[PDB]
Amino acid sequence: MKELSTIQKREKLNTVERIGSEGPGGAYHEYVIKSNSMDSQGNYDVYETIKFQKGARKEEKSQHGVIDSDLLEIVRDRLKSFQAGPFSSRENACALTHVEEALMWMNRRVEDRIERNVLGTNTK
Amino acid sequence: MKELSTIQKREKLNTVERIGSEGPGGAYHEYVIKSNSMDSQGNYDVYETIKFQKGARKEEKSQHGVIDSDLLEIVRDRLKSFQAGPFSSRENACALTHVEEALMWMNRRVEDRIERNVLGTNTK
Amino acid sequence: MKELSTIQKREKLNTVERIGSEGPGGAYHEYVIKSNSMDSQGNYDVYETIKFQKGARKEEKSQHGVIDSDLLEIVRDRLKSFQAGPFSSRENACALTHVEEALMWMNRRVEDRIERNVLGTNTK
Amino acid sequence: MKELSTIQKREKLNTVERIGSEGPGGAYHEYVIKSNSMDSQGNYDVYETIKFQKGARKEEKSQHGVIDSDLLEIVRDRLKSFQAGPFSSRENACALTHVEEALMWMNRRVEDRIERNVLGTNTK
Amino acid sequence: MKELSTIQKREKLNTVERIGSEGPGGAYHEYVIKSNSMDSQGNYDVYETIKFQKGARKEEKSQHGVIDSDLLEIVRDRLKSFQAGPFSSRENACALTHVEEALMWMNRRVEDRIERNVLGTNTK
Amino acid sequence: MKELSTIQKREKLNTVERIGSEGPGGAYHEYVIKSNSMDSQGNYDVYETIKFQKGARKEEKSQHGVIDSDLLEIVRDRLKSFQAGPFSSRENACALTHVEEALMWMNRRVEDRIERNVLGTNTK
Ligand SMILES: Nc1nc(=O)c2ncn([C@@H]3O[C@@H]4COP(=O)(O)O[C@H]5[C@@H](O)[C@H](n6cnc7c(N)ncnc76)O[C@@H]5COP(=O)(O)O[C@@H]3[C@@H]4O)c2[nH]1
Ligand SMILES: Nc1nc(=O)c2ncn([C@@H]3O[C@@H]4COP(=O)(O)O[C@H]5[C@@H](O)[C@H](n6cnc7c(N)ncnc76)O[C@@H]5COP(=O)(O)O[C@@H]3[C@@H]4O)c2[nH]1
Ligand SMILES: Nc1nc(=O)c2ncn([C@@H]3O[C@@H]4COP(=O)(O)O[C@H]5[C@@H](O)[C@H](n6cnc7c(N)ncnc76)O[C@@H]5COP(=O)(O)O[C@@H]3[C@@H]4O)c2[nH]1
Ligand SMILES: Nc1nc(=O)c2ncn([C@@H]3O[C@@H]4COP(=O)(O)O[C@H]5[C@@H](O)[C@H](n6cnc7c(N)ncnc76)O[C@@H]5COP(=O)(O)O[C@@H]3[C@@H]4O)c2[nH]1
Ligand SMILES: Nc1nc(=O)c2ncn([C@@H]3O[C@@H]4COP(=O)(O)O[C@H]5[C@@H](O)[C@H](n6cnc7c(N)ncnc76)O[C@@H]5COP(=O)(O)O[C@@H]3[C@@H]4O)c2[nH]1
Ligand SMILES: Nc1nc(=O)c2ncn([C@@H]3O[C@@H]4COP(=O)(O)O[C@H]5[C@@H](O)[C@H](n6cnc7c(N)ncnc76)O[C@@H]5COP(=O)(O)O[C@@H]3[C@@H]4O)c2[nH]1
Repeated sequence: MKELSTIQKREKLNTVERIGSEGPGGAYHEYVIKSNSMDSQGNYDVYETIKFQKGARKEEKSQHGVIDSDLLEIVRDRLKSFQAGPFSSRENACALTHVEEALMWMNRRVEDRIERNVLGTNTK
Repeated sequence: MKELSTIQKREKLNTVERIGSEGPGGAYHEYVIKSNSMDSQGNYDVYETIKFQKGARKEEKSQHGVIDSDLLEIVRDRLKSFQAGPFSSRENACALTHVEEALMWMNRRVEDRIERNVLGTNTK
Repeated sequence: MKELSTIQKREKLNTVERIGSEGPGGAYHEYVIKSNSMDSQGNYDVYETIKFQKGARKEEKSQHGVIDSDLLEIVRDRLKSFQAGPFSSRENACALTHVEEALMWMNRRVEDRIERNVLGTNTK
Repeated sequence: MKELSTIQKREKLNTVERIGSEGPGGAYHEYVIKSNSMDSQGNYDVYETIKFQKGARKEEKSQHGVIDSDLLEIVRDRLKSFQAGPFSSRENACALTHVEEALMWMNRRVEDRIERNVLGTNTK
Repeated sequence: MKELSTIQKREKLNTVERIGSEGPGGAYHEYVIKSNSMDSQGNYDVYETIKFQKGARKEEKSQHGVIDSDLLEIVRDRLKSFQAGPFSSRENACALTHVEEALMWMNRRVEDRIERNVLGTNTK
Repeated sequence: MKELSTIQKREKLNTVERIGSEGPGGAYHEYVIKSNSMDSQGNYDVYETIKFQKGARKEEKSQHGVIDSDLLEIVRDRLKSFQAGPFSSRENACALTHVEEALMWMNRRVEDRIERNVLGTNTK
């Protein structure tokens, strides 16, 4: 189906699913994170929807939402916090460095698209 | 301020804020992503809350929520989609490799923790 | 020759040679590491053959042997040992991180091939 | 025990064990790779030993053996061959780049040591 | 135009400009660095030209000059100094690792071109 | 020794030399790059000085000059050109990616300092 195959294979808290159809650029713009667990009453402990910006912000017709950069900045902030606290680890430091370099490349993309004046249009 | 200082400085679609207080491990467990734009009535175009798992999933008193690798798996899937579509870029390729290596390091944490019998406990 | 061109060009303890013919996947499955030095009597100081698994382990026809992740795990263990000991270095630290990321990618390969039910088969 | 905890968790062909005790720098200098499979007589399908250089090469009393870059050069050559063949993969490319960068850092160590005149000597 | 589009966008000390014509390999071989500030007289605080080797050193007619690894070695030395000094930062440490790895890859290029017996020639 | 211990050891075209004294932050602010070869009168074929910014630009009293990121942007531009031309190489591609990531970390430093109000001051 549309349940994501993840790099983590054991002890997974949640599954992630694509919602809707492929949209601009070939990607999905809505996802659900839902728990692999249940309460005693049978509903999901976790059922969170994430909508991404689909179409440009400057247009009302567009689905306004989050961008990849926001999620990574959240994860970065939490990792910096965890490293400053009592349960730090070398794995956290390595993950954090990769998260920040991914963030830098995404920012490199936005800036390149500004220089070429293509930010916000459906063009390579 | 609780607004996060992000790597991206220009043309930001959204602002990210920590919500609540630092808790287990020294990290925040809820964040809000909100638009830098507003609608006619003056309401936000995007006002998205993300809640993270706080406390072990087995326990009912615990706040159940997402984990960081879910967010990165979403971003990873979207980057793979974009790279297969008409708007690919070398910047995407580098961001994607870093996102996957961050995911691989996070998995390494879970596996080390399983090996040491500390998964799900407040211990290094 | 079939001697391997190495990244280290100076003060090399040993030379490495490819042994045999290429086979499955375009690769060789036996190697010899021999010292660049001879003893008081003229015999080689070091002469190791390393045989790799050739064909699936589950088939009786196969040349059973080692796989690359085994060698890398040995090197990882030795580098971690050296870093915990009195002769640590930053060069060791950089090497160690790359060896671990190579292992993580080799394992990604294994997990992908299991997911697609192709592990142990001659299929891309 | 002396069994190494590896990054790979599923479908492991072999196990690696440390042999003996700590030597110079805090590392072990002999390892065994043995299959997780056995023949009819209960003998190992694979049992191979790798011995590392312990003590400087010139001193003749030293335990002469392989060095880590020899193993990494083998793995690098095999990965290059696989990438040229029909069973290539992106995981192979990422692993190969990391293996090569580990080799480049191992050479850098050697070159610094030659420069500081401390090669072959038990000195940081 | 002729001005380089740089990764740094705010508080830039200087501008970098391409000088002259496209040359061997498709690159430019003269660059100019000039301050974004000017003095009381209206003259530039900085106006520095860097010429690069265009053509082989052995031939007299060719423009003798610097090579890129020279510039990176200077930056590496300065970064090592700053890391030993009071104004170190994690950003400096990451930049330094990348500069050294870029240098090592430039050294791979030199070493390979030696081995294929093409160093100093206009050949792929 | 004010001469630089470089990563390339063979077939070097130029030598790089420290000029002047240790300065602010513990680093050198002038360097000379000189040809290993010779002009018939005996002057060096290449002899070029690069002076770095020492002290803040606004202060007239400072030594005005180039900054490290200027040199890396030149090298980046040359690497991108070479990769678009007939003499590309995989070594160039890796070198270029590392040069861009070093530049991004240097810009990450400038921004952090701006944020904390220390840019242009002698403080972390
Ligand atoms: N102002 C602003 N700041 C940003 O940081 C930013 N990041 C993305 N966007 C814009 O959001 C809108 C929603 O994206 P959509 O999926 O509809 O189209 C996207 C998507 O189909 C595709 N694409 C390819 N790679 C990526 C990528 N890495 N991130 C986002 N979109 C990508 O290429 C289209 C145009 O991208 P941008 O040209 O970045 O403009 C987008 C677009 O206007 C931004 N707008
Ligand atoms: N089954 C399962 N699979 C996972 O992948 C996973 N990841 C986290 N958890 C558990 O979720 C719960 C919520 O985390 P909390 O913040 O309360 O405590 C966490 C947090 O305070 C801190 N910590 C340090 N680094 C990290 C990190 N990278 N990710 C998460 N938590 C981290 O260290 C505590 C214990 O961590 P785990 O020992 O992984 O167990 C956690 C915990 O039981 C998981 N549980
Ligand atoms: N159980 C198990 N766990 C492992 O970790 C593992 N790693 C490899 N193998 C299997 O060993 C046997 C020996 O490899 P051979 O060279 O004949 O064929 C290999 C080889 O020709 C080629 N190949 C391509 N890339 C690689 C690679 N990175 N490592 C090994 N083989 C590779 O692709 C074939 C199939 O690979 P796998 O599909 O991984 O199955 C192999 C095969 O059955 C494993 N088997
Ligand atoms: N000629 C030559 N070329 C090489 O590439 C090379 N690599 C290692 N050696 C020498 O092999 C001998 C066996 O190592 P031992 O474990 O006894 O001591 C080692 C070991 O205890 C420790 N050490 C710390 N980090 C490393 C490391 N990365 N690799 C090897 N040894 C290391 O630090 C000691 C001295 O290292 P070198 O100073 O390189 O000399 C060694 C030593 O004489 C080499 N000799
Ligand atoms: N002795 C010596 N040691 C070095 O480290 C070195 N690095 C470069 N050179 C030689 O300098 C001269 C000036 O370069 P030019 O632009 O004219 O030609 C270059 C240039 O057009 C192109 N090229 C492609 N990638 C690169 C690259 N990464 N660095 C330099 N030149 C490159 O490919 C041509 C041949 O390169 P080399 O084959 O390395 O020989 C060069 C050449 O003789 C060197 N010479
Ligand atoms: N406007 C502006 N844009 C820039 O990109 C920039 N980069 C540097 N500078 C300023 O140039 C001046 C010359 O540097 P100096 O060596 O005297 O002091 C420097 C130097 O001694 C030390 N330092 C530590 N790490 C670095 C580094 N990576 N690059 C440069 N200097 C560094 O820390 C001091 C303060 O650095 P900044 O706080 O960036 O301010 C510098 C300084 O005012 C800049 N000014």
